[PDB]
Amino acid sequence: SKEEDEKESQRIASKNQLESIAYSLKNTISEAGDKLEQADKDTVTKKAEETISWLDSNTTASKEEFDDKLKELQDIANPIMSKLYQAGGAPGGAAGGAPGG
Repeated sequence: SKEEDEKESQRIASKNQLESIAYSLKNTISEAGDKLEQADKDTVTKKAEETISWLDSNTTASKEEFDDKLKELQDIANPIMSKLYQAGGAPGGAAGGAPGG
């Protein structure tokens, strides 16, 4: 039937893009050396690698599940990306706006 083909091709796209994003998270940390702390940096990249391992282990999951992984990856990465950006990643003017303290 067409149904399986449709779903499979989407699962492929989902795997591919999710995989790419995991590498993108680590790629971002590659310039984040002094900009991020070792703990949050390890947290995102470790999770990214877990994400890569998850894809290989759960290739048998549907694209909804790959989306789910993408979402939870993005959720945890979001604040850490944000702290990266508001330092020297997001355009502020001089530098990233410090929260004060």
